[PDB]
Amino acid sequence: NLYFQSMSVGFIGAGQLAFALAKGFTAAGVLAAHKIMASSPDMDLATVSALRKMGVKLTPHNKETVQHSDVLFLAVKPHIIPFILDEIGADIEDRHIVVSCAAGVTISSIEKKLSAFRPAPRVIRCMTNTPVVVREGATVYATGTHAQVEDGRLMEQLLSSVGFCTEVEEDLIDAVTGLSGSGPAYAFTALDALADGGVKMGLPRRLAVRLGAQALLGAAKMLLHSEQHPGQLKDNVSSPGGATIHALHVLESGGFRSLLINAVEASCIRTRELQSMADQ
Amino acid sequence: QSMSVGFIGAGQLAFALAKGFTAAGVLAAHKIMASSPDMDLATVSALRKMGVKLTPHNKETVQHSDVLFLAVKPHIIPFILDEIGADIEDRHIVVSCAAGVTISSIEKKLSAFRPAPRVIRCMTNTPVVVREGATVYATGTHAQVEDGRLMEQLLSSVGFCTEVEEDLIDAVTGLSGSGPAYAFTALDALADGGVKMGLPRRLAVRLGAQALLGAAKMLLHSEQHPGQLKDNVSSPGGATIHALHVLESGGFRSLLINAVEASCIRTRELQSMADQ
Amino acid sequence: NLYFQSMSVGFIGAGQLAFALAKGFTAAGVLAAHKIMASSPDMDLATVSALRKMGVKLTPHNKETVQHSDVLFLAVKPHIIPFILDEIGADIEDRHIVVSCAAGVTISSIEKKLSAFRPAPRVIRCMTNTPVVVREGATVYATGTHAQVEDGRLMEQLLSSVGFCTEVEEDLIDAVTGLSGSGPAYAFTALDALADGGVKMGLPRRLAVRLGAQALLGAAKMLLHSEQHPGQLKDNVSSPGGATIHALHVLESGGFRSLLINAVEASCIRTRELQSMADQE
Amino acid sequence: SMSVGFIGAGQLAFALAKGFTAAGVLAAHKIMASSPDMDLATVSALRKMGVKLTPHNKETVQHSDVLFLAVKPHIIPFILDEIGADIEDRHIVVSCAAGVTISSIEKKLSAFRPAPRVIRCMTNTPVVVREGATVYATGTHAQVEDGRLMEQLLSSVGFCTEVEEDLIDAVTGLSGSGPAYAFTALDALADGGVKMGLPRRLAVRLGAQALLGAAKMLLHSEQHPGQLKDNVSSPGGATIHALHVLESGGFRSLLINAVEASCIRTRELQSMADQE
Ligand SMILES: NC(=O)C1=CN([C@@H]2O[C@H](COP(=O)(O)OP(=O)(O)OC[C@H]3O[C@@H](n4cnc5c(N)ncnc54)[C@H](O)[C@@H]3O)[C@@H](O)[C@H]2O)C=CC1
Ligand SMILES: NC(=O)C1=CN([C@@H]2O[C@H](COP(=O)(O)OP(=O)(O)OC[C@H]3O[C@@H](n4cnc5c(N)ncnc54)[C@H](O)[C@@H]3O)[C@@H](O)[C@H]2O)C=CC1
Ligand SMILES: NC(=O)C1=CN([C@@H]2O[C@H](COP(=O)(O)OP(=O)(O)OC[C@H]3O[C@@H](n4cnc5c(N)ncnc54)[C@H](O)[C@@H]3O)[C@@H](O)[C@H]2O)C=CC1
Ligand SMILES: NC(=O)C1=CN([C@@H]2O[C@H](COP(=O)(O)OP(=O)(O)OC[C@H]3O[C@@H](n4cnc5c(N)ncnc54)[C@H](O)[C@@H]3O)[C@@H](O)[C@H]2O)C=CC1
Ligand SMILES: O=C(O)C1SCCCS1
Ligand SMILES: O=C(O)C1SCCCS1
Repeated sequence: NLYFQSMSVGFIGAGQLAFALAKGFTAAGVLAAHKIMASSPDMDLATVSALRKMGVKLTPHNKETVQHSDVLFLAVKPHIIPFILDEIGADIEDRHIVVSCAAGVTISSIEKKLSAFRPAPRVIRCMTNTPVVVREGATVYATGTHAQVEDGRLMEQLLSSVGFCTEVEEDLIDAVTGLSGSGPAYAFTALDALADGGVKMGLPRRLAVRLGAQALLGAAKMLLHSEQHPGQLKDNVSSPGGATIHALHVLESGGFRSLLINAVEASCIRTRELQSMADQ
Repeated sequence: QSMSVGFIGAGQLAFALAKGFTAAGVLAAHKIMASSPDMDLATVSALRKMGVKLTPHNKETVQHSDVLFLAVKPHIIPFILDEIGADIEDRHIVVSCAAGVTISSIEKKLSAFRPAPRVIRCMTNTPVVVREGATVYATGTHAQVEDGRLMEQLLSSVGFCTEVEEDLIDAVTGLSGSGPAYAFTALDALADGGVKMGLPRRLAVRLGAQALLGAAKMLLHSEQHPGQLKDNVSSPGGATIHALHVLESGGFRSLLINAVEASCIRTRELQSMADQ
Repeated sequence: NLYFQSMSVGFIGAGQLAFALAKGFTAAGVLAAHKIMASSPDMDLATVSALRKMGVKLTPHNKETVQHSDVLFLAVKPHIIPFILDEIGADIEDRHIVVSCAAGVTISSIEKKLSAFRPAPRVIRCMTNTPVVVREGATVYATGTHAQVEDGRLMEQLLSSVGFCTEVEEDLIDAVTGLSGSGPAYAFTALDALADGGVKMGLPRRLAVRLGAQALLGAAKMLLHSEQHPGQLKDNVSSPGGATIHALHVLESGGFRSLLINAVEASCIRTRELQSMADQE
Repeated sequence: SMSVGFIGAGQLAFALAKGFTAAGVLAAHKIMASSPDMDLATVSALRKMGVKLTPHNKETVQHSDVLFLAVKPHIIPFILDEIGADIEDRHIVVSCAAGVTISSIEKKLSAFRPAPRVIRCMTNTPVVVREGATVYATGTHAQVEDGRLMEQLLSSVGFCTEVEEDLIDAVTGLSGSGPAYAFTALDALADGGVKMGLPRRLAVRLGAQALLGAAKMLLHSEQHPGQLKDNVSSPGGATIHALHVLESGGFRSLLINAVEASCIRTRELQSMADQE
């Protein structure tokens, strides 16, 4: 907690991720809102005003964010990262930890940009997801060439306050992007559809959404707290001849499992593809 | 609390509820009794390790408790009601957890023995074991108003709980009753996808489960429609919208509708066989 | 109360789009038909005779359109654009605003052709759709290298009189083409099929067509005027256990959503593919 | 001067009341709506509009000259039993309920007074923006002036025409359910825009504008929708490529399936009701 005593955090970009992390960080009480600064060229988005009401300092100028922050989150779309790196590269100092949240963007490409300005930029690449907004995020991070050993420890302590966090090799991160980065969108789709199923069978929509979301939350918590395999927990629910095993059969007949595999694969591949376009 | 709880049936649900109740601190384990004809099942051993009183005699459980949970398989319910119908006192609240079984069929059995049985019907799910269950309940003909309030206070300690009209319960069964099994299937598949793309299985399972937990929590804590939360994730041209497309191309949404429908219909069908 | 009293408009091309815009502008009262000129090598066209009955001036000679006009719409098929630019490039004056409506054709390619004749051509690229003919179009536009700020404001005023209009970065226009440019065709296909459904269930075809079109119009208007997500508006229609949620299930079972995604993607990709062939040439 | 009542204070009552007041045909405070659940969001919107709210259906009847039945179809018989003795010769009774026949309504009401004036209608939520699609059929005792009055009233919030009653279940499957098909389609078109690089807000706006413009074009054209489609697609172009992938998925057949499924379910529900 001495890490966060006087630490200042900044976000280049003031959109969904910046709000989600800033909301989670302040809710966890690890950072006061006034120690957080965000910059965006369009202060007309719904997220810029939400950060304002939160007590986060805003500015149009990315150089202002760099001069204020000790830990600097890059929270812009991936194709903007090289433009921002050209713009504020001469402003990065030895004190800075540069934490890239951008999907696909490699540590190598960031270090190559910044190293033209100062020889030893401290860079950390991260992949998280929007549920950090409720402190139930899923975060992985990889440390760059010049990151100090306390840099990774500090980063893990920070991202652990808003969910699961663990260090990985960088070559896992595109796959993590396809699973837990895109994950929430798959769950929101499933919950919308489960609610439609409830409505089709006679439930009011508000109740069907509440029950479906509670069912998913509880099942996920069960798995996280169990040493048993997912299939064994499935078997615990399914009584012989009963309703659940009948419903599992219709999922299997539609290739339900294969669709989710397809989704992780497609997101991972698109992530890889976007970065190959970027480097080329 | 001076409250004594009993379980007829000492299987998965009895363990999940007793584990949840005691973890919530609303019941002491020694004030709980559970009965089963096979005193050597694994759930029986798990209940015993928790401190629960176990016995093979369903009459013992009835005489022990004030709130009596029926946690046997649905086809066993009529057998149980004939066995212990003569032992039901004015003090008892009988809470049937059995899928499909109607309040009418329970009240009909018990009323041959003593008028005005106090009956509650509930549908819950296994995540009460981690205090994140989803529970609905319907009050019977002779349940008093405080009976419903007491059961909601009790079941709210282990998850979401709300009162419903009984004719919603077979549909709830198909959604949140069977729901966890849909989620375990999806988590297994998502982890397979992670492994295909290079992740160790243990990490893929942890991330998939955490993603689903976080997304469910976001929706429960947001006023927004799940479609809008979906919109907020997917950036234009990005990985997430590409993945959502392959889900749509397979009819993902329709499979989940199919599942809730099939579970509900099977629940209705099974009770129609019981009535005949 | 808008009126461009000093603006002369010309169309290179006198086909479906020129008619739809000329009809929309004149109905909007922002231009008098006799201040519009259109050219085409085929005066034996249904659209040419329609433009004539509005009062639009017609000529077979593209140079005459250029000499008459201030704002010059390029309303020919995309592969004709380079030929057109070679033909009248020497006739472009300082006063001209060249507005290309051609699918896929880049500002860069237009400016490169015209700059060989006179530096600083003022070019605007737009993508619109046929419902401008009923003043409910969906239009986006992007300003070129030498377009002045008043040129884009003026074009947004003009094009806002026949529907929605906003400025975009040019790299969005091929995707807009696939959504709102091709979109009316998706809708006409859907309405034909919904009417077939009405007829199967016992409705006369005329009534089925009227009701299906009115349902789509009303729903689109509800979404445009609502702050709610399309999914929430969908939830408000369906009664539990009811007819609508039964019908939504059969759409989902066929991958209905995926087909519309497929369509937008296919139109955008084809639009990009065609321009790549043009610029290889 | 006309006083209007709604039995039921949900989505349809709100949409109609918002449309009528936006059209200037009724004062909000000349509308009264009743519901037992005075805690719905629709009830709060109605109260903010200035509509009179009461839990008592009898009060709505006594207030109204024109009385809309806006409860769920399975509620109509209980409603008719409850306030049948309160329907007067002056009332026009307009049922909006999906599937429910004039014959079933007249049978209940005629046990009280001999000649109840009944009109059946099917409409849709876009009356809220005064672009509804409405049909109606006149009952046995409805006067010629009653049909003209209802057409005038419902034409203030969209298209309105008289039909024979045997068309109304089919209308329900087309324009009654229709807006939901369009909302699903608009959500998916926006995902398509986002997949190809557009911001979600812009994609939603463009998709909705394209659909609105195209429907207006057809309503204002004598040409067949296939001919309007032909006018968009140039040879070898983007639009005809996209039309091909729609055809390859059976896009047309899915919309036929939807109209049929909604119509069949509407008939199936009413067969269940009249069986009871
Ligand atoms: N939303 C999500 O689900 C997650 C997103 N991410 C990553 O975070 C990054 C942003 O994601 P979102 O926040 O969803 O994007 P977003 O589009 O919601 O916000 C992006 C922000 O960048 C700002 N911006 C644009 N140009 C800028 C510039 N030149 N200088 C400074 N700010 C500028 C925009 O104004 C906007 O505020 C992406 O790289 C994405 O991969 C990672 C994890 C989850
Ligand atoms: N496990 C679940 O996912 C949920 C189960 N339920 C309902 O709870 C009931 C049981 O569910 P599970 O516990 O999964 O079944 P289970 O089979 O794990 O437990 C069944 C128990 O009943 C006992 N039993 C059999 N005959 C008996 C008798 N004559 N007297 C006393 N005990 C007897 C068995 O020995 C066993 O301990 C079913 O009606 C089910 O629908 C409801 C919600 C969730
Ligand atoms: N119709 C639509 O749905 C929309 C069309 N557009 C664009 O507008 C342009 C034209 O579209 P349509 O009007 O549908 O084509 P169209 O084929 O109806 O009319 C094209 C016109 O170009 C004329 N033409 C051919 N060679 C010419 C030349 N050398 N000089 C002058 N005129 C010549 C033809 O005689 C015809 O009048 C295309 O680039 C298309 O992408 C853009 C948005 C919507
Ligand atoms: N929502 C739509 O898209 C359209 C609905 N309809 C028809 O309108 C009727 C209702 O539709 P929604 O308003 O969507 O239902 P809704 O469920 O939103 O509201 C129904 C209202 O009935 C009230 N209600 C329940 N029991 C009652 C009773 N005994 N006395 C008085 N009110 C009672 C409920 O509290 C609620 O306010 C249905 O028959 C439906 O078929 C027809 C055309 C379009
Ligand atoms: O195992 C089954 O099939 C039944 S058990 C009670 C809730 C879920 S359905
Ligand atoms: O018809 C096509 O293929 C082109 S022109 C119509 C709108 C944009 S795409």
